[PDB]
Amino acid sequence: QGTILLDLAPEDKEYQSVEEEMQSTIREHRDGGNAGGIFNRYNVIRIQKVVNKKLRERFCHRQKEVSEENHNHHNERMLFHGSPFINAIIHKGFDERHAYIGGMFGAGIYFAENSSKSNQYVYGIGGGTGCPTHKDRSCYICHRQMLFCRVTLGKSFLQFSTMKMAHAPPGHHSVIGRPLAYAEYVIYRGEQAYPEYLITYQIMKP
Ligand SMILES: [Zn+2]
Repeated sequence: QGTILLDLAPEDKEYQSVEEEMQSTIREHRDGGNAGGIFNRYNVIRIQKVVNKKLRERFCHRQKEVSEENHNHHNERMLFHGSPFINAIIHKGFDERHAYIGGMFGAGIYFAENSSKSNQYVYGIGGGTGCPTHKDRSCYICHRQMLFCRVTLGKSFLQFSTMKMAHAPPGHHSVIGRPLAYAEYVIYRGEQAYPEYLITYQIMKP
C-alpha cells in the first residue's frame, strides 16, 4: 500500500509527455534567474512514476468531496511542485507540516503551471541558499528534483493585485495568484494533490 517508484524509459509515451510539459512551460522570470538560476532548457536525468494506493484513494475521496461542493467541478490540473521536502512527499504525501510555505498568496501548498516557477522553490523560498553542496541557486552540476502533480483546485479565488493575503475567502478550495504574470496555484489540504511524477534534472547553462 506504500510508495512504488517506477523508472520510465525515455522511449515511453509518459516520459516523453512529462518531459515536454516540463520543457515547454519554461519561462524567463522577472528576477532574471536570481531564485532558480539562468537556463532556457533542462537536462532530464530520469522520470519516475509514483504509485501509492493509500495516497491515490484519499486524493480520489477528497476530489469527489470538492466536486460535490463546486457544482461537480473538481477542476483537476497537472501542475509542477518544487520543495526541499520532495523526498518526504513521494513517500508520505503532501503533509500540511513542511509541505506548507508562505508567499504573496498566504500560507499553503504552492504549485505552478510553469516548471521554471516551481524550479524557484526547489532549494527553498527564492531559491533559499541554493544547492546543498555548492550553496549555488544557479548550480549546473547538482541534480534537482521536482514533481508533476494531479491537483484538485475546486472553486479558485483569482488574486491579481500585489497584495499580501493570509488565506482565500470562504467557499474557495484554492487560490490562483497572478501578480510577467505566471500563475501560482495554492491549496490548503494535502489530499488535493497527488505526486504523479518525480523528475530528476539539471538546469542547462545557455
Ligand atoms: Zn551544486
